[PDB]
Amino acid sequence: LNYGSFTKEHVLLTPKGYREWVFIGASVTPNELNDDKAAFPEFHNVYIDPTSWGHWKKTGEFRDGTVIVLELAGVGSKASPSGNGYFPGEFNGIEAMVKDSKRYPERPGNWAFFGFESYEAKQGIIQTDETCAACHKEHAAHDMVFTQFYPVLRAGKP
Amino acid sequence: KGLNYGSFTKEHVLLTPKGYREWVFIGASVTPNELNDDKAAFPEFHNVYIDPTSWGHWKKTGEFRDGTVIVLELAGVGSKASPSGNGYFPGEFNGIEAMVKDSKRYPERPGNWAFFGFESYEAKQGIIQTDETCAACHKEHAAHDMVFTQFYPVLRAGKP
Ligand code: HEC
Ligand code: HEC
Repeated sequence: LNYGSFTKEHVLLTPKGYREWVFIGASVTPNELNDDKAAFPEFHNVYIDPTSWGHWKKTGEFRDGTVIVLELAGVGSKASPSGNGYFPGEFNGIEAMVKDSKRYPERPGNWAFFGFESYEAKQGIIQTDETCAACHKEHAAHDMVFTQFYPVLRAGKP
Repeated sequence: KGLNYGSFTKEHVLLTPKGYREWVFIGASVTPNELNDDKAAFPEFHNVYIDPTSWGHWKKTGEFRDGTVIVLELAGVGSKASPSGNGYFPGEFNGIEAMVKDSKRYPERPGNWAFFGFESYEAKQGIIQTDETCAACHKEHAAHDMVFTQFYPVLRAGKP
């Protein structure tokens, strides 16, 4: 069973309950290390939908219907009782990508990339290839997903 | 009634948890070695999970029930620059640590919390910790019932 809800025009309605999907990794690009403004501010928490996670554990490939959600959060602080570093604050928004060779036959890897204007938006905004796919295609380790930063995925494949 | 996710020896020690990466993620932090004189206490990334049943109870109550298991999985820094910018990006897993709240199993421990370290991923069970090794620090600084929920935006968004 596929976890996206889509319009007929193949646009991803804003996902709900993605925090109960399978987390695959977190990174941080702080503003202070990026001319005070990282491109994607400031802690990517990444989830894959449960059905595609099951397929991933079995095959090491992204199924048709795969939905991946990246959730942005602020740096809330840089020192805590456990030491110095980066610690999360408040949520900032989400981005998503969907693999579907049937909905997106002309897109690279059959991936559609979605930006979201806000958490209250009813749907994502499909992106042209120059805005997202070009970088992912050039640099992601496996099928346009940056699996070099997802140790859960790497440990879960057969 | 929900499932129990923790398993215990006769001495009420938590056996090394499996499948916890399919529990509900509540937040991630990073304490890099390079920002702590080349020796972080807990290297480096921290990915934190709460078991699914206590998450269900949390969404309803904003409290940690008896039987709550939290797993902190440690990972290395894999890199410091990527196409998305500069910062910290994870590498490989380092180990795990856990805490279990249970008023019948641990009646005299602070907060009824048992803190567990793990010698390796292949170990049969955790090692229960003295109050001074872990509980003392958690008690001093955690926002709610010895869990550092100030760093778990999933929990804060999840309370009713
Ligand atoms: C256009 C607005 C987008 C959208 C919707 C997404 N990307 Fe990227 N991305 C980049 C890197 C280095 C990572 C992993 C490390 C990190 O977290 O910074 C990501 C991660 C994602 C994901 C998670 C799944 C994955 O493929 O890792 C998603 C869903 C996502 N992004 C959506 C790098 C870049 C870019 C290089 C400059 C560009 C441009 C984009 N991303 C653009 C977009
Ligand atoms: C003794 C070896 C332990 C064990 C088994 C754990 N701790 Fe800690 N802890 C501290 C801080 C500031 C945080 C949150 C920020 C961060 O990521 O560092 C934590 C978090 C945890 C968790 C997650 C659940 C939670 O309560 O937040 C777990 C399971 C955990 N730790 C295990 C601070 C400290 C200390 C002060 C220096 C000390 C000492 C410990 N922790 C010791 C332990």
